[PDB]
Amino acid sequence: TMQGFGVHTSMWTMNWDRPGAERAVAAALKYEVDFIEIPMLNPPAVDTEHTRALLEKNELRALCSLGLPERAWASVRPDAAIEHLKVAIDKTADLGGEALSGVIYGGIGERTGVPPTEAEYDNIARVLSAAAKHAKSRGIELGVEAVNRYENHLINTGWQAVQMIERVGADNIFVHLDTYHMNIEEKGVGNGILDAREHLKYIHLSESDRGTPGYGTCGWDEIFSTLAAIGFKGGLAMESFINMPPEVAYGLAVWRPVAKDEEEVMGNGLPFLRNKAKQYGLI
Amino acid sequence: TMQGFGVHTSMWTMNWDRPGAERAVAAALKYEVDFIEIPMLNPPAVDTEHTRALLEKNELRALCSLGLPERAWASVRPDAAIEHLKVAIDKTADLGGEALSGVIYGGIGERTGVPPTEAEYDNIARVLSAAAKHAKSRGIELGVEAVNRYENHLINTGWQAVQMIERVGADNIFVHLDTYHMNIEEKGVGNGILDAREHLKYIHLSESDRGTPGYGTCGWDEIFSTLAAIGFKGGLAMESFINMPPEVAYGLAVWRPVAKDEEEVMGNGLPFLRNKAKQYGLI
Amino acid sequence: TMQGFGVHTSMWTMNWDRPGAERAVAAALKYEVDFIEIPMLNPPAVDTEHTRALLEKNELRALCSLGLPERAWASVRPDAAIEHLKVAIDKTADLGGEALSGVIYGGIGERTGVPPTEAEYDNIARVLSAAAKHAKSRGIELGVEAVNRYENHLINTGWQAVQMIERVGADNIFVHLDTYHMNIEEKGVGNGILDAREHLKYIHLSESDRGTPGYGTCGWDEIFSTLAAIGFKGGLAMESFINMPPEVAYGLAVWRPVAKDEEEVMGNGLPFLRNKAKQYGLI
Amino acid sequence: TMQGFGVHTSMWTMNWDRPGAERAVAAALKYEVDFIEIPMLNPPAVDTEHTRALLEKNELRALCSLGLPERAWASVRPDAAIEHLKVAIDKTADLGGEALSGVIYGGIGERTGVPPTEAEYDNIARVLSAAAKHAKSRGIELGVEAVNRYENHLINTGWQAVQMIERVGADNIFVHLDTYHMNIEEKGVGNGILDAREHLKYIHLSESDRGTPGYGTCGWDEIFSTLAAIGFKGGLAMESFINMPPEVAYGLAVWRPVAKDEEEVMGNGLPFLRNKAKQYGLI
Ligand SMILES: O=C(CO)[C@H](O)[C@H](O)[C@H](O)CO
Ligand SMILES: O=C(CO)[C@H](O)[C@H](O)[C@H](O)CO
Ligand SMILES: [Mg+2]
Ligand SMILES: [Mg+2]
Ligand SMILES: [Mg+2]
Ligand SMILES: [Mg+2]
Repeated sequence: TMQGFGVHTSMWTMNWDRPGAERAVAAALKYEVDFIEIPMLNPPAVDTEHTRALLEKNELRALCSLGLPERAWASVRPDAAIEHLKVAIDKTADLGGEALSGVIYGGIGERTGVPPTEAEYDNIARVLSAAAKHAKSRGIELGVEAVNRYENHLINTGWQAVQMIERVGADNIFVHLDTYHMNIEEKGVGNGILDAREHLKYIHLSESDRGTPGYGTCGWDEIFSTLAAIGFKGGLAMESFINMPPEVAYGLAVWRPVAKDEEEVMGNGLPFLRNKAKQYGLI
Repeated sequence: TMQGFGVHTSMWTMNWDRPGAERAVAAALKYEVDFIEIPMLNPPAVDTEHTRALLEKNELRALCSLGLPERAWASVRPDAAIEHLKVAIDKTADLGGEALSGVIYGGIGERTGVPPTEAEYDNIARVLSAAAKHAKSRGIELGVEAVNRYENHLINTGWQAVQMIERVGADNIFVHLDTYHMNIEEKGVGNGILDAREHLKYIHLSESDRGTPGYGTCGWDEIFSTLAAIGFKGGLAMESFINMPPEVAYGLAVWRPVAKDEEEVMGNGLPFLRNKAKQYGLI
Repeated sequence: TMQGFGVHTSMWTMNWDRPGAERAVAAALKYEVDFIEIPMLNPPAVDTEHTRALLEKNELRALCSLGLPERAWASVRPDAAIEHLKVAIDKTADLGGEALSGVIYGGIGERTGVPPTEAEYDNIARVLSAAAKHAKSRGIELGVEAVNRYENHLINTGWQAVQMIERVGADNIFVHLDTYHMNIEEKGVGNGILDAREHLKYIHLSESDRGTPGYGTCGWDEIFSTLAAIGFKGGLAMESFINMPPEVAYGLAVWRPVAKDEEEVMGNGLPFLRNKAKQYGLI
Repeated sequence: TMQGFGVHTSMWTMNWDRPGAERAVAAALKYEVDFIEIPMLNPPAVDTEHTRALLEKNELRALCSLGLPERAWASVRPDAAIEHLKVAIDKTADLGGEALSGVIYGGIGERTGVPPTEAEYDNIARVLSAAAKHAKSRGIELGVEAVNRYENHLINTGWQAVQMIERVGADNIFVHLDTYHMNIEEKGVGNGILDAREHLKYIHLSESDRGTPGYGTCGWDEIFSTLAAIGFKGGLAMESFINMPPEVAYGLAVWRPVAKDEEEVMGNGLPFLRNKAKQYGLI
């Protein structure tokens, strides 16, 4: 269960190869965060012992996220999804990760053009029940990230994520919210946190255009006040798509730069988020 | 403990005489609220039995509020303050009221020009302990309303109000917040609710200029999200100074109309507030 | 140039057929709006005389909007695009419409998977000049609506829209903003309006989740203040997808109801927006 | 008229005596601001030659503000008001200041207990006309600052400020707004800027609780969007009562620290404000 402030490492590498891991860890120490979120584009390619040693040497904690590739979208190909998640779960555990979170129930770009069906949710629930048991056997948790309607048609709101978690009824699955998605989906941004309050262990603090937090349209005071009010003691992870490699940015509809450079995003956005966290007593 | 929506009868009556009481109860039923807040400007003159019958006949609940007159400000004249609050407490209880709230620790217009001192707080503590015991004997609670720096120099934030309630140590004093005062005093409006969460039983939903809720500078979404997040189950009371008699309006620095008339304030503000209450699941 | 308050007819109908036209117009009368916005998604299916007659009979102005079907995306099939727009232009004029607006430059759901090319914008420019010439021949104007990154990759912000319009050189193309889209795309929502200032004649007052204005995450005070500040005088139109036009469903990604029903949205959203327009003095 | 960013010197000193002036000007230099606002509350006590040399040495511009002492309130004692303003104006000019601004029309803490009257405003107009003449003779301008109802009963909104400027008919009096006061007085904070637009040349970017800008309740996005929309090119000045000049302490009502210290307000507030100025393109 994460604690404090962290950063999504896409700001310094989307590929967790050896130089990428080193560059992300160095950045994390520079900005003095408590944890990093490691994206696993290609789980088999990850050097678990290098990463584990980096994290322990520099007293850094970690979790991992992914989205399922189309060959393994849980809604329609659940056995492939179980297989893909078991690999990702095992890499996460081996490198010292405490959790695998993100769109672990489908992939960026699912859309049937109609509302989500019961059969789609049944497959997801089966995929998630299997994956959670494999996660508990390796001592880690699983996260369900609500994402906006355009990225996935199945889980877009805090309350939909909670409804999936109750179906499965596994102890070790938590909700993962993202203010960039909440800014589109939640009927008042605080409502996402409210609906998910019993299961919220992680939140992406991302600006409305994936740019510099504080300089967009997210209602930060509402967000931080509501987190304080529910007693949120999970992970506060900054996410910006700045200096994300172009072929992974184009995939999530980044057609133009989200901010000038890392030095605007991290120099303005991290102090802003940490000050707000202090202001509302989360620290 | 109060529950649901209510209205400060300021809008129809600042003198709770017999026809004022009738008019205010009539308005309450027209807007179909759950309770009214009766300002007790002159407690001795209140006809308790008349009001009690009005409330019971019409299945309305009620509480009362005041501020201490200068001859009885608790910080400097605790014995007079005690005498004044006993009369108010007894009139509140006799008319069927469930609490006496407001600036019961001081007066509107108190200012020494320097920070509140420990001797002032000792006097207030002694007054409040005596007042709360007298209220327990009559079966009612007392509320300590945080008001802004210009109205009183002693209790301006939820955290100061909580500190006083812990000093006194009495079970039947709760915190009373006001969004108009909070908009000035709280370092992030939701922090006043957070700080007072253990003790908060009543809140005035008043716009930043005492006009029409929804049409000023208050952070309504943060306020309602935070109230829902702490699980607030007490009273939601609209306060606007529209149609307040002139001499009372001047006492509170109303130098110009806050709003066009009651049509705007209750016709626009009450639906806005009840819609927000519904939006964030307080209903 | 449209003036006052209007509604996009998805409030009341999926399709602009004869029974849909009859019901939408009757509903617009009931709420005393000044204009309706008619989706022009199947031009050869619209009974223009039946619509024109209803407009005159009921003292109702109108304009039309569309997105281009993939067979005529200007980005890539410019010649098809020009010819589709000439037809839509002609039918807009025939029924009494005063402009054709929206995503007239491409698809709702158009995505190459990479950033837009100057060749794509070269084709759009050609399409738009040709179209604006034909619109001039029928006495109507064209509007270019900026939409978010997931619905189109070419024109996402007021500033992009303005650059396109300045390239084309037509006197009769205006910018059309939508608060739902700016909520995602603009770095501070008022920046969309500021950048579009010289050309902004139409805006969709659409909530962040396409639901009821005032009950999402859009920054309405900033929006209305900035519109007042720039002297906005064009049209103010609600857009809530209670009913979803079939040809654009896939791209609009409404997978679940945006609000309880049509009466919630007009009953709560329209007073809220009229009240904000009066609050900020909008012409 | 001023340009760029400045600070009210109460950030760094209580009194504009000689060691205060040295401390304030040295602090200003570390933050690289363009100007400082010097209180002019005991005009005979200001060493103008020492201040001027400090300002020119360190390439800092300056203006002054004050509130009138009760012996010289223009409402009631216009002849004394004129004589006090003539001396304040001369000292402002002698030290290199470019305007005298603030509550030049009355007192910080002035209240009759009743609403303002024509006789009061007629006296203010007579005083300001004489003052503006004397200001023109020394080559500086005068500002009228709207302050909230508790600090003064005469000029509380931008529209009231403008009305006084037009009642006086001078050509060298501007309007001075303050977000801390607008947060209470304006019916939507942008409305204060809108109403004052033709005359607005100076604004106090002060947080709702006089603390750190960005960490209170002011609607900064609406403020900066609206300032950009009207083409604001005047001074942008912080005002945080880290130190309280004793002559106005009673009226300003700072009873508890507004923030931890000058390092917090300037280290977090100034970058927030600069970044917002950049975001909305005032630069
Ligand atoms: O906001 C919109 C959806 O992106 C646009 O208004 C559409 O262009 C419109 O519905 C077409 O009728
Ligand atoms: O905001 C203010 C009053 O509350 C003004 O800035 C004062 O005029 C200033 O503090 C006087 O130096
Ligand atoms: Mg995320
Ligand atoms: Mg109150
Ligand atoms: Mg639209
Ligand atoms: Mg000021």
